[PDB]
Amino acid sequence: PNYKLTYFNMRGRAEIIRYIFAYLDIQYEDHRIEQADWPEIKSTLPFGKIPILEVDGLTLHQSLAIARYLTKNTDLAGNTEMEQCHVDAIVDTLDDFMSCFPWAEKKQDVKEQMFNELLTYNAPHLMQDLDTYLGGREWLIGNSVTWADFYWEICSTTLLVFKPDLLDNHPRLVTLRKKVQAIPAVANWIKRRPQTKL
Amino acid sequence: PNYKLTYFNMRGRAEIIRYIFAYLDIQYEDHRIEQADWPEIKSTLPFGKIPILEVDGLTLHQSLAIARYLTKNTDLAGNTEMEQCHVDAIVDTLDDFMSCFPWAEKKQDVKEQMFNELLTYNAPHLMQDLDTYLGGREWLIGNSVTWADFYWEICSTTLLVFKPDLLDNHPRLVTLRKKVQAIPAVANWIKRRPQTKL
Ligand SMILES: CCOC(=O)N1CCN(C(=O)Nc2sc3nc4n(c(=O)c3c2C)CC[C@H](C)CC4)CC1
Ligand SMILES: N[C@@H](CCC(=O)N[C@@H](CS)C(=O)NCC(=O)O)C(=O)O
Ligand SMILES: N[C@@H](CCC(=O)N[C@@H](CS)C(=O)NCC(=O)O)C(=O)O
Ligand SMILES: [Mg+2]
Repeated sequence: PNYKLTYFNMRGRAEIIRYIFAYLDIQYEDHRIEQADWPEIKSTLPFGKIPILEVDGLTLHQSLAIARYLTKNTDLAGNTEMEQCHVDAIVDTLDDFMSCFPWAEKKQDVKEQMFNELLTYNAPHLMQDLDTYLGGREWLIGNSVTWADFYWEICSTTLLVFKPDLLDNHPRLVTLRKKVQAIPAVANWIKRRPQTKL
Repeated sequence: PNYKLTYFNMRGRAEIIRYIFAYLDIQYEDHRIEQADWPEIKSTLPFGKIPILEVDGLTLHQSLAIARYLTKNTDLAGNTEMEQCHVDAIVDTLDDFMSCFPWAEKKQDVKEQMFNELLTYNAPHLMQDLDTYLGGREWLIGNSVTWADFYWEICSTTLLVFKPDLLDNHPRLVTLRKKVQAIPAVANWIKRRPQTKL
């Protein structure tokens, strides 16, 4: 296929797609726009949002819908229909929390206050639920890595920028991050990708 | 399979699962809890949110994860992987918008002003995008109904409570809603289901 991913120059909501392409060793065009390109770009998005992925001339949208598309019938999918449901559910639990953050808030004081409140009063309950769910298992779902593990690593990377102590009570969740980071194709992408805050 | 769905007494985030069960003629326990009963139940749940679906004693969570699990291998799925991606993406687009509303906000003037800003400024852009996406086609994806069409009818039902003029400029979106409503198994469920606001 010919693949063209359009997003900002940020990890953000495109990074899960970028991990998948790295892991599966699939070539793609990583098209990164500047704010100044936005109005022109937006005018041809189906729902006014990025990322989009063009696949042989047809446009897909929604980062997690695209991630699911790319991982079907690969080793990154759940190994059974039930596990596939659990992959989807963990991803949506993570994504729900990430969606609470006011990423585009222009009032910096207002934005910071909310970030800090979410990270102090809400994040610990999620981190605890994730730790309890993971227990002593190697990966979140099944006996091998899935794209839910990738999404945990991407989301927690973002959150650690703003709350360095996020995982001080959850060494098992740190171990999982490090395991994802050590997968050779992922490690290589992490080393070479453009360095951005988010 | 022995299915038990747990949610509040309302359509909310369980309603998609309820339509899928009705369309597929799958029997299930439609368990609706009181607010008073919730705290005790919430403590037994890995992520402390509803809906959950118990399948032969195994607990699934995340409404759309569950919906996808139920519709795989059925005629409510898209007919290619790419069309499955389109289904997933439309549903996430609608879910992102519904999730913008502060349904549980206790500060009532901040809730009110948020609702009115989303309805006045955000909703019309989304309706225009959905209308353009549908064009003159019969269903949102492919040549037959999918669960994306159900989710459109469900989401729009709640939006129309708060914004009765939502679809005044989008008759094709009204036509779609009515087509879903006319599907006999869906019609029967809509007739019979508990009458609730949300
Ligand atoms: C996978 C977990 O997600 C993240 O890590 N992301 C961090 C970066 N986040 C982010 O920066 N979001 C942005 S960056 C951004 N920039 C523009 N606006 C926006 O709506 C946004 C939004 C929603 C759109 C409108 C114009 C172009 C102003 C700035 C997305 C969440
Ligand atoms: N759930 C969607 C969210 C898409 C989204 O909101 N993207 C943001 C940038 S990360 C955007 O395009 N914002 C433009 C706007 O809100 O007007 C996804 O994962 O693709
Ligand atoms: N995206 C999730 C959202 C789940 C969710 O937040 N559910 C709410 C009610 S609609 C809940 O359980 N709230 C009560 C609580 O947090 O204790 C889904 O679709 O299942
Ligand atoms: Mg979502």
